[PDB]
Amino acid sequence: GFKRIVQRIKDFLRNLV
Repeated sequence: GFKRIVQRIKDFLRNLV
């Protein structure tokens, strides 16, 4: 759902941060 995808960004901040 919308929350499930939100988890995909966490991977982005993990990539950026």
